[PDB]
Amino acid sequence: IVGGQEAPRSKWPWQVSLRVHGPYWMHFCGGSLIHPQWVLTAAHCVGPDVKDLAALRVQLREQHLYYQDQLLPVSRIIVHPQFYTAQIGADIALLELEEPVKVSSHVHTVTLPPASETFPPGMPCWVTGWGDVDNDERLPPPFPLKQVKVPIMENHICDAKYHLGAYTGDDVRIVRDDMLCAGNTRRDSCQGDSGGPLVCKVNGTWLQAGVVSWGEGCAQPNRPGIYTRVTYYLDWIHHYVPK
Amino acid sequence: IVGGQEAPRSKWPWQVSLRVHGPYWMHFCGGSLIHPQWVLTAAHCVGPDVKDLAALRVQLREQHLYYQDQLLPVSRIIVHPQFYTAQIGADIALLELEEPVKVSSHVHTVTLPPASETFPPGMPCWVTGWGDVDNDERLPPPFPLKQVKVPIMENHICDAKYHLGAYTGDDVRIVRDDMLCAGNTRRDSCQGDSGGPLVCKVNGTWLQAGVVSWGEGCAQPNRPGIYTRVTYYLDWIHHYVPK
Amino acid sequence: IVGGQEAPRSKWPWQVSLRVHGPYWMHFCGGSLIHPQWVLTAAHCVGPDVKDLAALRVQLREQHLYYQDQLLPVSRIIVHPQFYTAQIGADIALLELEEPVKVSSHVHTVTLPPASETFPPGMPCWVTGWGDVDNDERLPPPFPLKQVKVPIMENHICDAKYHLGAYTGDDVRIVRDDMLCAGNTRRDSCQGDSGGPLVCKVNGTWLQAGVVSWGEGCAQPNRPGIYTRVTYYLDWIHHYVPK
Amino acid sequence: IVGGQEAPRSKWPWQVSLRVHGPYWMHFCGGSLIHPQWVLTAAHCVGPDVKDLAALRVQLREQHLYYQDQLLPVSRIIVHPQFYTAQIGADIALLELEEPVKVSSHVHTVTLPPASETFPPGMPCWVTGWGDVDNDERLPPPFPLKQVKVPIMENHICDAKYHLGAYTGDDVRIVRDDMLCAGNTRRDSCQGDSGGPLVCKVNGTWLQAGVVSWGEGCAQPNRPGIYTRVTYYLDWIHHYVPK
Ligand SMILES: CC(C)(O)[C@@]1(C(=O)Nc2cccc(C(=O)N3CCC(c4cccc(CN)c4)CC3)c2)OC(C)(C)[C@@](O)(C(=O)Nc2cccc(C(=O)N3CCC(c4cccc(CN)c4)CC3)c2)O1
Ligand SMILES: CC(C)(O)[C@@]1(C(=O)Nc2cccc(C(=O)N3CCC(c4cccc(CN)c4)CC3)c2)OC(C)(C)[C@@](O)(C(=O)Nc2cccc(C(=O)N3CCC(c4cccc(CN)c4)CC3)c2)O1
Ligand SMILES: [Cl-]
Ligand SMILES: [Cl-]
Repeated sequence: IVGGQEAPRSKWPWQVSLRVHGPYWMHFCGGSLIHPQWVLTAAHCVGPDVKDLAALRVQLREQHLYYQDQLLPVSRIIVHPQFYTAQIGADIALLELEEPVKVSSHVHTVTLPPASETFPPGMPCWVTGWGDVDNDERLPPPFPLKQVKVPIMENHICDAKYHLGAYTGDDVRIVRDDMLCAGNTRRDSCQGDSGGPLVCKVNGTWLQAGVVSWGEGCAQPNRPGIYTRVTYYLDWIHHYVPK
Repeated sequence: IVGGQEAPRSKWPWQVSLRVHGPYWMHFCGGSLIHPQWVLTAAHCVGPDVKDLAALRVQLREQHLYYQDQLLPVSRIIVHPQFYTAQIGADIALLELEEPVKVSSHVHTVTLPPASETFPPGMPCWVTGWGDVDNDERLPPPFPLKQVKVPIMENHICDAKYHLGAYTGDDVRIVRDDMLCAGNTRRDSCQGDSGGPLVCKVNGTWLQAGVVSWGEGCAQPNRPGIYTRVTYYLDWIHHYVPK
Repeated sequence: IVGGQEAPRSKWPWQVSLRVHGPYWMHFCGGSLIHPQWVLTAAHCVGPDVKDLAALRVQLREQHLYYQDQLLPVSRIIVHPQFYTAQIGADIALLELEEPVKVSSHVHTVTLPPASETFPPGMPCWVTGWGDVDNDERLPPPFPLKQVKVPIMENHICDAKYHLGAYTGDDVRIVRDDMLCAGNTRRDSCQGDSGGPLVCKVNGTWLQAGVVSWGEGCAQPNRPGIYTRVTYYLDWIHHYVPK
Repeated sequence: IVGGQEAPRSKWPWQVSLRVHGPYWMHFCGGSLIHPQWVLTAAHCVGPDVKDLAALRVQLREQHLYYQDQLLPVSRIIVHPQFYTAQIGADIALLELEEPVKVSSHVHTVTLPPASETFPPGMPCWVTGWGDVDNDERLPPPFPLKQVKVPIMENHICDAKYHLGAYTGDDVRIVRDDMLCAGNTRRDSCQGDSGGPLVCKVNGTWLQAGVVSWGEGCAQPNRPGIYTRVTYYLDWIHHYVPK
């Protein structure tokens, strides 16, 4: 997370950390808990190639990475079948836990939006995670969960920005309809934040609008962050995840 | 180039090296001289973001990079306007030299195929360059130009191989129709060979079939190298380059 | 620490971590609290070149680096004046805290030996720190304090081992008389343990025998770790530190 | 070499490159030819630990590293028996070739000084090699041999400079009598230049005064380069190398 600050303990009870086996169980992506047995993340974190399940774990909300880990094994990885790269789109995946978790005030699921929600500019939206704090800069120990308020920008405005300083033809769409754009040069998600949730308050309820997917660098001029638009993928998600 | 060897000095008289200005004029990409004033290369070498022409030069065939440099400036870069990333396609660009090259036996143009030209499966083609000799292993000094023989493979077969050990649905196309596959787990192009030519000898003549574009690593199982198909872009090429 | 394990929270109440200012207060060296206002460490951690005191702090015993930091400033660095490199010797320094530490059971001073104290060969001593767990392998998050039991070895034997597989003439001393050796190919201190304490329990009391100083790598054959011998520097220590 | 420029082909016919086996025969140190079967270098290039002979080769004068290598195997490495680190001193070693080389105008030996020569300030001295061109900056391809004129400074002046900004006591000698100092903030040898020759013209004859040994960084304020003083080691050298 670039900009913003350390998140309070009481906030974002759905944030998860995905971990890959190595010298230690290292954080490589974010995720959100959307049901006690299911985590929603980005496909590019875990695909498109099939990886070994035993080498992946999940860690539910922690204020500080690594310090009191209790890692959770994963029984299935389901990746959107249209997924190949983040720029093509469909950058969405689900992890099913081997056991359901116990919800509580500090750990519980985020609500998905109804299909009709478009999340227009000036909706209040936050993004969270343990990723880099600027291009090339790692989050320092002790690795606090960070959060930042990001302005949503309409898709046609963001597509046109991505064409400024580019060779790509104006009628060749870079930002697609399954995508959502947010952030500016002071406030963006970054590497290590991928797979995490963009959430917006709507009628006093938190809704996950987006999944951190890609961008051109972090907080660069004319390059807002691009998120996978969850409304677009609800049917796919409900093929696997109960209501 | 993976699994190849050093080229004879008489061969590949069309091969070029693109150089970016820093502490030295460093090779980043290959290209092919297709007309006295024109170089064919991959769009991803020089886009999609617009770059400064002063920071770019071209070097014609050299047995060993850096030794006997005579660097040529570029008057124009033309990136295909449908290009945004290699995996979406239109990974093709033209550089216009500021001056015609005086052609000779050591330095001359390669022939573009006719629109009708089908390079049948199994046909022996060759790819050349100064790229990595394996995954994350740089070409050692003195940077000899390497060459390797790679069989062409039908798109259908190549697409299907990219689906093996992947989550992408089998109906969802990875290798697109403006692309061509060639290579295997012993013989491939690699990073720094990008933009370089895939050439086949057809009816005793050398034709350029491909431009090194991308792949999943170099020489991995079921992940042949992927080339921009030059026949697909002949009319765009000839819109700028004299016939 | 190579070949060791995580220390119990009750143990090593004198261990300290020195921190240098950058994007975070990063651990670079260990030390030992020998008096309420004084830390013993290795000169090579803070010299021979003069450094800025504002850029330096001290952290008292912590189970996991970075988590619960309460960083203490330093009023003075005193590097032994005969020090230039570790292999020549006098690798010993004092830091004077700006304030006395309020001592407790969790945080208290270690005892310096008497001048007469010979730590006989084979005696079991312990070394502690947050350094590398092998050659060029960092301590993984969450950075637990490690401990390891290392037998003391006579200088004559240690010197002779350093001569094996070396060109240095056998009459030319490598391990000097202000130094002490301990450790073997399974059990050693490593980079980032520097300045930390080698302690032995003698007649039921913990005495500091050594300061982690240098070695040829960590846990290599015939290259035991080398420590500054604290008895050699007692009078220099007591010239500054209250008895 | 920091400062100065590319050496002319006709100059420094005694310069050698030492090479270590890896992905390619990589340059790690300089040397000088002092007899057709003997090369003089620094001990820290090849010691103090015994290395495998088969993994070391020598390359006689080349204008450009790597381009026309003809590597020469080594039958013995003789390191000064007092050697342990460069700061202690005796940083001098000899390599005996398996065959004698053929001398010529482009390749021949350098003359050693008579024991009486002290090389006082304002002697004209040059140092040469293929090392870094500033702190942390590699010599760029094509790797030309560089040379730089360096001012000699008297030993007591250089020792006092090395004490400025240091904790080391004024009467503790850093620069020793077997050492020689040369260079300033514009003109110095650097990493990769070690083992190479400092030569000075005296009565129209080139004499090797020094062997590039160590320094505090390269071209840093108050830290001239330190060379092993060859006059001091003539007897040792003549135990092995004929007149
Ligand atoms: C891996 C890389 C470098 O290729 C990258 C990529 O990172 N590109 C890219 C595209 C767009 C933006 C950004 C970017 O700047 N960042 C940094 C910030 C990141 C970010 C992260 C989170 C949030 C936000 C929002 N602020 C941003 C996103 C990535 C980066 O490029 C792509 C855009 C094409 C891509 O997404 C991607 O899909 N890469 C990819 C796809 C498929 C394969 C490979 C792959 O394995 N390759 C590439 C091809 C190589 C190769 C080269 C020549 C010849 C051959 C012959 N076989 C092979 C071998 C290695 C790589 O990844
Ligand atoms: C390797 C290093 C970093 O320790 C270095 C060193 O480089 N120091 C040094 C000292 C003085 C100047 C410079 C310097 O700035 N440079 C860069 C420029 C170079 C240069 C090169 C050519 C020409 C010129 C002239 N312009 C300069 C010279 C080195 C550097 O430090 C020394 C001065 C002590 C030394 O010369 C040296 O002898 N090093 C050394 C000696 C013996 C062993 C080891 C060694 O293997 N170590 C160090 C100790 C480590 C360790 C740490 C804690 C605990 C344990 C427990 N067993 C082990 C393990 C790894 C290292 O090398
Ligand atoms: Cl086909
Ligand atoms: Cl002893």
